[PDB]
Amino acid sequence: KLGNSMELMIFSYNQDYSLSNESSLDEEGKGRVLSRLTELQAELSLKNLW
Repeated sequence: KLGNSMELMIFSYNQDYSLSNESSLDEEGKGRVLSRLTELQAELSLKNLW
């Protein structure tokens, strides 16, 4: 859909990540992103809203 106009930064709630260039973002932010994603997933299931 986007061709090669933009670089892609894809993150999933099941810890699967996909970057077109890894040297864009270091494993610091990478982990911070996947932390929040799973934190919200567990938070939503805890209060029955997932």
